Amino acid sequence: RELKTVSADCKKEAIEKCAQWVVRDCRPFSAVSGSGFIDMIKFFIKVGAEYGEHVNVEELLPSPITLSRKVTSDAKEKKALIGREIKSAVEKDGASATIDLWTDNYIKRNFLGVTLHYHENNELRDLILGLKSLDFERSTAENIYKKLKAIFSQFNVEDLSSIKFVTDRGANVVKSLANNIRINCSSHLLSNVLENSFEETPELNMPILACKNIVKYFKKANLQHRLRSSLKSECPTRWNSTYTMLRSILDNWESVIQILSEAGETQRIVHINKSIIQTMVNILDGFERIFKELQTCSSPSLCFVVPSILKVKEICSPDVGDVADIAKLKVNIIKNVRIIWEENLSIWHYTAFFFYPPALHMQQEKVAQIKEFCLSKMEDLELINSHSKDISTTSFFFPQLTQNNSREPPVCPSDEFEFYRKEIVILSEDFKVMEWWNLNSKKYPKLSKLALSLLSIPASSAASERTFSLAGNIITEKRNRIGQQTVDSLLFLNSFYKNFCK
Amino acid sequence: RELKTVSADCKKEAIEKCAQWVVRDCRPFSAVSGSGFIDMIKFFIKVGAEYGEHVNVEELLPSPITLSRKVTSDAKEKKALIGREIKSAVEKDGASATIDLWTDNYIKRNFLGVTLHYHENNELRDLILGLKSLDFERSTAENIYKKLKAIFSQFNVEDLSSIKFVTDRGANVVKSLANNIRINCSSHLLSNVLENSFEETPELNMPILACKNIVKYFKKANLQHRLRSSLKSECPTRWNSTYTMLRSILDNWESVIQILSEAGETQRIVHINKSIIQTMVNILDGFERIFKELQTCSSPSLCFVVPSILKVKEICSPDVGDVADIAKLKVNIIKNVRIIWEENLSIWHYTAFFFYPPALHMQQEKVAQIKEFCLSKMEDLELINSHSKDISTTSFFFPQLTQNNSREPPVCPSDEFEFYRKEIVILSEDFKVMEWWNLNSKKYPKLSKLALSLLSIPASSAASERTFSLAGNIITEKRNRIGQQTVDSLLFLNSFYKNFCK
Amino acid sequence: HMQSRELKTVSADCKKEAIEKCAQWVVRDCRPFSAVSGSGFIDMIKFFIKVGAEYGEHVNVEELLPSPITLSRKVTSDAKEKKALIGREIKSAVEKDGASATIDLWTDNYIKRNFLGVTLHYHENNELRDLILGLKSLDFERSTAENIYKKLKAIFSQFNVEDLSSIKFVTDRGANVVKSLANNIRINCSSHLLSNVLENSFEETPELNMPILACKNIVKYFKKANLQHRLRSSLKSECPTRWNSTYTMLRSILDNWESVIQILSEAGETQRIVHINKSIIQTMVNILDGFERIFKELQTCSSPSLCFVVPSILKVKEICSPDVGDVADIAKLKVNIIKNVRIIWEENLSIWHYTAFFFYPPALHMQQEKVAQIKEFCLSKMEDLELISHSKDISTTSFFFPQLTQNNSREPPVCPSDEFEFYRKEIVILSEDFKVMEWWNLNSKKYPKLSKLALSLLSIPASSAASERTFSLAGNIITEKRNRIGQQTVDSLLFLNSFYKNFCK
DNA sequence: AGAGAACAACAACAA
DNA sequence: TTGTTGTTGTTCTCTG
DNA sequence: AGAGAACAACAACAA
DNA sequence: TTGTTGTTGTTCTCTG
DNA sequence: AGAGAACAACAACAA
DNA sequence: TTGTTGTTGTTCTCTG
DNA sequence: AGAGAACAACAACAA
DNA sequence: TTGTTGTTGTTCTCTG
Ligand code: NA
Ligand code: NA
Ligand code: NA
Repeated sequence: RELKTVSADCKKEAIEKCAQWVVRDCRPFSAVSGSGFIDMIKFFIKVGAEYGEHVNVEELLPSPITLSRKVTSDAKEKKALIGREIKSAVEKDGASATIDLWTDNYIKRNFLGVTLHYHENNELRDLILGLKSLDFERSTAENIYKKLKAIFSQFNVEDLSSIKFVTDRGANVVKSLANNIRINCSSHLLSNVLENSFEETPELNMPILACKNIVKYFKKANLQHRLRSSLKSECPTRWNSTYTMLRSILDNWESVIQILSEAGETQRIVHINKSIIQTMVNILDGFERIFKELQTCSSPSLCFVVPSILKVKEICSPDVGDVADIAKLKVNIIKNVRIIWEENLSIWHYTAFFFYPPALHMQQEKVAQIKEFCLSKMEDLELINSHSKDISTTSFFFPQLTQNNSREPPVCPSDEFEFYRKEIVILSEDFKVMEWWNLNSKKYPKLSKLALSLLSIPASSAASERTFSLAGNIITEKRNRIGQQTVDSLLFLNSFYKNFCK
Repeated sequence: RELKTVSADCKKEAIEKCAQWVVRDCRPFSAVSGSGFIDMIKFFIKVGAEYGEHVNVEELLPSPITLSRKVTSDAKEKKALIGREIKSAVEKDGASATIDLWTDNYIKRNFLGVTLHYHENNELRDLILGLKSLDFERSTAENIYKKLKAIFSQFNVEDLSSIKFVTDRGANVVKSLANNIRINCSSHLLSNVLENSFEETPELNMPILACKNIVKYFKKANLQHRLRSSLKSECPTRWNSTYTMLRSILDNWESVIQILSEAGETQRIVHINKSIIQTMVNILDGFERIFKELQTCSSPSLCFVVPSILKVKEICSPDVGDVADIAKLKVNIIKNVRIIWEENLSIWHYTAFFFYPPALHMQQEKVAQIKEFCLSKMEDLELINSHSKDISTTSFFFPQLTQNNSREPPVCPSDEFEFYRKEIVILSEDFKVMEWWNLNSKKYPKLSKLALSLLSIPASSAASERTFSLAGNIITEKRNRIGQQTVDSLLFLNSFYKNFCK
Repeated sequence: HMQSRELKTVSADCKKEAIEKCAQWVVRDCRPFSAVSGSGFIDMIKFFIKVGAEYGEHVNVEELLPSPITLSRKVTSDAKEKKALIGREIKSAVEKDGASATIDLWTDNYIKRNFLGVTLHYHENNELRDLILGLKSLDFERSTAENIYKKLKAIFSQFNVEDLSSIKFVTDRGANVVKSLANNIRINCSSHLLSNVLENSFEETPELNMPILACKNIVKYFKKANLQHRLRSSLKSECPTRWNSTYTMLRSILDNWESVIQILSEAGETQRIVHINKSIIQTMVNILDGFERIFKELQTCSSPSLCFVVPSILKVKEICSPDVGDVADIAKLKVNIIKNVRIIWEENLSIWHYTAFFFYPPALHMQQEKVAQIKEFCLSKMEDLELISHSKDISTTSFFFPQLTQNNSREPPVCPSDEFEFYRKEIVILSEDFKVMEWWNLNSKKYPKLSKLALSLLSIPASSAASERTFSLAGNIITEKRNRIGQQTVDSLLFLNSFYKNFCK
């Protein structure tokens, strides 16, 4: 168990041999740091010791095609393996899922990505169930539901109703999930607020285009190279696109007013009211933070939506110096937050905020329906159908306090609920909604099940996107022949190893 | 940092050399396992490496008299050193202390032991301030207070009033602390209940004496040696003296009815109603658990007194088969619990129970005075006279919830109190009163100070006793010349190293 | 790795840390300051320096340092090993008719086990061996002669000694023990005898009862009245079990007399001492002071002692010489001490005793009927050990001196009688440093067959002291805390320690 | 309790 | 397999 | 004796 | 001079 | 967010 | 001191 | 060419 | 026979 440190003369040969790998094989330096590579390097030492330095490597080392093959099989195995856990989760109501469509760019195969999210032990699960080619089949509602239904079969989940689905507003997909629980991606929602808000504030158009072109120039004119940080362009498809850009100009201002002057093109930047830029950036900076909190799956997020909404509305509160132009923007963002975001929220959203100990907030009418919803929801999950030395010091002094049985029927729904409402949790820096319910699991038997249930619903389809992101790094320019089956396998295996092994 | 494992040939010589130490020096085998010996063995390796295997040991190794001298000085140093912490503690009201008188048995010097107890960080402090010879000075109230006052000066604590003293009922001592906060040792109290209860239940006398003599015989007749476990005698000065004995007979019954029969003295055991014994043992077993919980200083205890009282009263509840004799006993224990224990409790006691989350219990009149006490107590302690990425996710979404300032004046005493009362903590196996207040420190600013303040008051003078116990292992038959100054030093140093170093 | 006599000194900066680290040990672990002066500790510290140099400071001490149980285990092992090892040297000495032993029963105070201590003494080179062979339990067997013998027989097998007859056993007068040795060589403990004499004596002199008790109560008082703390030395009490009990107590009062008359007066209790005849006190401790010395001479095991028995007896009788101003009381005391010395001590010595005095160079003394018997004995003992053309043809002597008929005798040595007789003709001047042992070792040449017999007697201890001492030792192993240590471990811990003292430098 | 101590009958391991 | 070590958990001890 | 222990009051030093 | 060490010699403890 | 990758300017260390 | 390593924290990239 | 990649459908094996 | 491996040869990718 005492890990042996080797000779510096060996360590020296180690370096050389690895570098050469990276060179001869065109691998990234980070290749050696990969955790999975370490473990394999370990097994090759565990062979060298138990077989001696004269092995027939070439025979020992599997051929690519077997690796691909082990993967595809290994896939079916583990998919099958957790078939139960997932199956339980789904049925006991703690399942949440996100789906989106994506397309590679070599064969242009059209895919459906599906992610599952649930609460186990003290952790929140971030699972990729699969990336299935919709084949070359139109890409209609029906066909989506089908492949959706299909991806779940692999785990042996056949009743999809108890699943809370988080998806963007893609006409096709929303219709596919027309008969199930479907929550609107608040990320996509926010971005819609952002896009419409700007569009209806043409007053801002100029300095944006102005800025747009300060980049366009720098790129074209090949002087980006001296900024320390590049001027980031647009790429409108991305979230908080404007922000990232203005911020790039702002972050570099000095260095740029200067190079445009001495290279005599101050014509470019002089019409740009820097204050307006500075200001839009502040407004927008918060959106960036909200944009990020809503894309997290390693912690609950749905609870943060209503507060994100409160944050926008605060940011957009009219302050005193408010330049005429900014102020119009603010009123617009606000107006859109209501007619676009708020309007597309659901009961889930509100409840989830409610499940965040500092509860005082939605007193208004919301508490009412919230309860009623909670009740309806908890009833459904009620269809789960030597002496005195070695005895707990608690049990010893307060025996009437521990009592009898595994089940605790007396404390009812309405009582647990109204019990919650009495709570008073002080907000602490580190506080974690997830822990706090797992603590009060005891005091809140059936309610805590509901809470961790909502608290696991992702706040947006980020999850799905991220998948496609990933699939991308495997369906590469050179790796282009990789097959659907193979891909889904690779993706799944990688998700699994993360969610299921330490 | 990679600890080198040595040659088995060295490890072999290690053994030999150590054994010889134990033999040649008449040391206990456990001598090598002592943590303090390890650390010194480490420093002798750190010398061997940095000076080589040819050192003049004999000169290097200090003479006893310097060791004694370093100790006595080292003493004054650290005593001085924590002078502040203790001083604070005392003043900010979180100080608790226990004192008792004791006498060695070589010079027959008469001592005063003093222990301090307080709450720091997440820990509870078990401190020996000192063992001072009262000299050969009568041992009157005055002289005690004096040496008491004196022991505190060493730390520079001159105002003793804010100190909550836990002591037995020794006429002299109780008078010495006549003007301070003095709480009655509940251990001593319990034992008084036990002793008087038995005495007033002469019906039990016979089988006890019977039993007493079954030991007396076995000891005298030298057949104890074959029991597996000895028959434990009386030693009345000890707590739960009867119990430990009956239990010894009971635990061995078979093996003894048998040896008394085959060695023809069944006359001895035949008059002993075994059931009565069995029963007294059960009654008494709980007392044993209560006896132990009340002697703990590494966790709060005062909170367990009232519940210990509830436990006795439960144990003594009349059950059905109750033999006439047992039943009288039960009624007596009960009667004494009131006129001896309950009667000698104080407000502290009740409050401390109250400071144990499952609070429902003392609803009756007690809550009233408890509050009033708590208030009075808290008023006294009121005489202590890149942007938006690197900002707490809590602070970001709920800023009105974190607010402004270090101090929180709005939430007042009565509000904090009535705030507590609303709490509902479910009792869990592992639950710890100390943690729970340190958690709610936030929500309960001034109250939590009060709570951890009481929660640190030892429930009995156990602490002091234990000290004398210790002092004993230093003022040994051979070590008899050891001096007062030296002793107190040794004791203190050892307390310190425990409370102040990991 | 065998040299370099110049030893390095350390920086007073490291001397400053060893100081710290050692105190901490003593504090943290609760050991006495004297722990570090220990010889064994030192030899061990050395070995840990030798480890750090040969391995570097970053060693895994925990792994290294053996567990306590591993140590106990070794000790029981090492015991068994060395006990077997010396098995020869001992087997020898016993057979070479020059080994003696002690025996006594002792009982511990935790488990209250009942033990049998056995000490062996003999002479090898210019030294006397004082050795503990064992402390075995009688288990819980009655404690009869049969068992004592059996266990005694048994402790000896451990060294492969199966024949005990040739051993000289000195034992007290325990009803039990004397019977177990009924068929062997048993010499009575002179120390126990002396205490016997002392006790009967005082008892048969009630006259002193009063002043003694009187004194006893002055201590009793000083203790109960917490006054002890003010004299230079504490008043001492009786503890009747102890030897020369009364003396140690009287002496304490005497040495502190002033200090106490003063105290008692200023506390209106002068009623306490006023009846104590200081003169008698004085006198008694003077008589008694001698007994102390005799007592202590009788408990030595490093120098011969059996020879000093007779001289001690002579000394007591000399101290009880009626002198002139002798107070009737004291006088009566003396007469009684003498009476008992004759009927208790002298009455229980045996030939071994006499002979052993005789082997002390200044040999003049028991010229008495004693010498006739002594030779007779020495002859028998030296036998046991033997079981391991005219001008030319006529002696140069028978020609030069014919009228010297004498022939049978043989002056320069030859046989036992001659060696004995040539001993007699000696004249050794008793100088201050004279070591009877050294002298016989030198004249081993001069006296071949006699020096053996002599050194053989001279190694027999004068009393049971060694055995008592053993128990005292056993006492420090079977501590309140260290209670639970089993026979095995104890016998080992004890033996090894003795072995290491007697067989190493 | 909370301190020091030994050991029987374990269970972990190196050879 | 077989010994050697170090683990466990029980049994003492002491202050009342 | 022959074992273990601490310490007041030394006497020796290094600084 | 001054403080720090180690030295001596006395006072305890135990077996009886 | 949550994934892979390189590196400048560090700070830790062995010689 | 002087090099060699491995650390940090910033800068890219991608999915929307 | 001259580089990286995955894979359907082979052909070779060990069992 | 039967499954598991490694083989071939074709289909992609990129510089232009
Ligand atoms: Na291969
Ligand atoms: Na030294
Ligand atoms: Na070890």
